[PDB]
Amino acid sequence: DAVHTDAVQDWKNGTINAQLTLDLARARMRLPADRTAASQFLRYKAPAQLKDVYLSVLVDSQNRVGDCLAHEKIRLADITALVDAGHHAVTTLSPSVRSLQLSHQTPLTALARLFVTHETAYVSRPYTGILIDARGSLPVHGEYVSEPLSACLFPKIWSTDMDLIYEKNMVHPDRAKAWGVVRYGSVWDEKMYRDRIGTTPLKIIARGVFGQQRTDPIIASKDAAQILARPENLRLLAEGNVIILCDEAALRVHVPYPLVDEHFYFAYHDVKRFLTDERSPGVGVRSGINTLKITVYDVRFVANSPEILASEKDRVDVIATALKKMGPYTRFLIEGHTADLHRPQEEAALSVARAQRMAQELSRRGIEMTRITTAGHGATKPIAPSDTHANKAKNRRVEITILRD
Ligand SMILES: [Cl-]
Ligand SMILES: [Cl-]
Ligand SMILES: [Cl-]
Ligand SMILES: [Cl-]
Ligand SMILES: [Cl-]
Repeated sequence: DAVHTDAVQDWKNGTINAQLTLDLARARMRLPADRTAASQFLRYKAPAQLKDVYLSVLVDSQNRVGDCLAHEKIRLADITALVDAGHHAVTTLSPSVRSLQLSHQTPLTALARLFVTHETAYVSRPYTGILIDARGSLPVHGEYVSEPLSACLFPKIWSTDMDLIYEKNMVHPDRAKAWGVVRYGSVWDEKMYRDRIGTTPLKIIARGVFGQQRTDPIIASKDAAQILARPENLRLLAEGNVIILCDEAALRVHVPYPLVDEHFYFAYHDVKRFLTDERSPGVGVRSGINTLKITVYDVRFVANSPEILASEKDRVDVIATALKKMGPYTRFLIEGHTADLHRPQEEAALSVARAQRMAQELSRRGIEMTRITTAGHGATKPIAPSDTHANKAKNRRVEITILRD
């Protein structure tokens, strides 16, 4: 609490960077008398905070390292092996007075190599590499929205026919461990990336993106065909001669406050298994880097509705239980939406009413109202056209964001 962590996932340079700062004034310490005790205390605090940063790294289209831990795909000791900062000094280079700082960097390949377990790779013009331009907003496969690509340790490349073109297991494992399956780049670097993709790369535009976490570029079949056409080009996949260009927001992911530990990921795993077992219709869950969002589709009730249907009583029961599984030290943002009724005034009020009713229903199930904030967005944030019943039902929803408090 006297110790604060700032951290950035630098996908462009392939490193996770952290700065841990000790506020001496807050910790009741003074320089130079307490330099050693203060420095040792910062070194004492650093391992757990660094561990939490590393859990936040996106591994693939669905999971972060913390999720993989929860699924027992990796061991906590493999992560803590990476948080030794004894090669770094405790300095006064902090921008704040009466502060000490400890900086630590870990290559992203150190995390990636924990997931490389395969033995051998599985398997026009000749090219020296593959350059995917995945900048901008990309249509999301299987959805109506368009979103930018997120970087991760193990992206996949799909064709528009959803043939799998590139995957971790296609890479020689030694090479996967040495320099990952891709490098992410910026158009502003004005680099050839000759090291990665040589002088004559195959330049390809991303036509879409796949994944819960929007990680997998989708490329035109004609472009996929070029890759698969020659041994020379197929060897590019085996060697990992692949660059993905993306936007700057994706290239530097700032790790938000506060940091969540392994227990957040364990609790989310429980929530997911719970919802999967309850099979509550039209309830989905997704995580951000330190939030969870439960989305309840086809919510029709409002603040002035009669006592809600039995079937809805059961669903809100399931939601309430799921929310509670994330523990007592959270708060909730409940946001209502409507389908496009061509009635903006009504949509505005209705979306607020929907969120209000959800909040009231949850507070009769043990979630104190002081923990809840409500908002309504009318039809202004659609996730589908409002043409069919099914698509209108998708828009008509309440999103519950679980936040640290
Ligand atoms: Cl001081
Ligand atoms: Cl030192
Ligand atoms: Cl996915
Ligand atoms: Cl509606
Ligand atoms: Cl209106």
